[PDB]
Amino acid sequence: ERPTFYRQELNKTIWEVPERYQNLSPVGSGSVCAAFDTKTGLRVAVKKLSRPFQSIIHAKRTYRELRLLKHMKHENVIGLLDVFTPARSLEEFNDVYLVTHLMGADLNQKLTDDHVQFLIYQILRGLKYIHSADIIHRDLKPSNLAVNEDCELKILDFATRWYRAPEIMLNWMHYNQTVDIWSVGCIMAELLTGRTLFPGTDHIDQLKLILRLVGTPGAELLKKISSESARNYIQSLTQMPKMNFANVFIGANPLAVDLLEKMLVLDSDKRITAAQALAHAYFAQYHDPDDEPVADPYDQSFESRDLLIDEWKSLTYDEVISFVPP
Ligand SMILES: CCCCCCCCO[C@@H]1O[C@H](CO)[C@@H](O)[C@H](O)[C@H]1O
Ligand SMILES: CCCCCCCCO[C@@H]1O[C@H](CO)[C@@H](O)[C@H](O)[C@H]1O
Repeated sequence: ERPTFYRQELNKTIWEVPERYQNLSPVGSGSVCAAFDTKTGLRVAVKKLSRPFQSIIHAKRTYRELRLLKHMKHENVIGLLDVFTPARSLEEFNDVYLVTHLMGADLNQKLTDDHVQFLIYQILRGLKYIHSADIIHRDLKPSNLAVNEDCELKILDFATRWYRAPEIMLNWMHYNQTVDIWSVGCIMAELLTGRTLFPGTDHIDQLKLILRLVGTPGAELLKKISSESARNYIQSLTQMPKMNFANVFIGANPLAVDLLEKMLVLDSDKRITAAQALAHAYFAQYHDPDDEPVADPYDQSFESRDLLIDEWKSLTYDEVISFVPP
């Protein structure tokens, strides 16, 4: 059966939610309220989408977000606890609310090596799963990594470009999933040193900092560059050698440094993958190959479709109705 809702007034909006969700307090601005799910005993975030069907693009984005959240079923990836609408029918369907775990903190005095191992391990475990679904995150950074008290980590979907892969800043397109491994390297570096690895003031400054660490592109990488203007600029640069990372990450676990060398490679084809990284000896204490699950195939065929608002809205409604809680 359908739950009983109650109506409230906060975030300048009316919130109509099932009564299981109690003591809503605004937390951010769609807008989010913290709540207590009386059914499960969990603290949750309830997000009321703003303007979900205002236009074709908003409607497709709303669908996109719901299909994504519904697919993600992994300990280290945010998942969907509930989705609801106060609407009794498609004709009434105007609002969408998404319920997830309420996380206390994000990753944004030094962490111990054991602790850095555990955090990066969980990132990589989550990323193996996301990548197995043929999804690329593209914006992994400390504000998209939630942690609880137990140091248990989840990757979030959610201006900083300090963790962005160099190919993205050069507008490459054709991105590999290993864009996300570059970002993991930057995050890991900062957990080890307590400072931003590549704190650029603009994208050129950032690229300059990257090249100083990893060196200018070698002939092997140049062979794969089709952009004539890019090639021309690159070969005009003073040749800089790759720094030895041990002399940059002083005192870090040698295994950490080794792993960083494998993540922070300019050529995206030569970067370690998430699945490979989980088997690296830095993670020996956490790695369990029978407990690093992969995702069912994720149908992103809708991305190639151009539909009407009402069609995206009906598809979304179908997804609300068919939701089954975890
Ligand atoms: C891959 C394409 C990158 C284009 C960036 C080109 C210019 C950025 O390079 C900048 O310009 C000046 C020299 O031109 C110098 O003062 C600086 O070293 C540099 O900050
Ligand atoms: C001066 C800064 C240059 C940055 C060079 C980045 C090279 C990135 O790596 C590349 O990325 C592509 C997209 O996945 C692939 O198609 C290539 O095979 C690969 O070489």
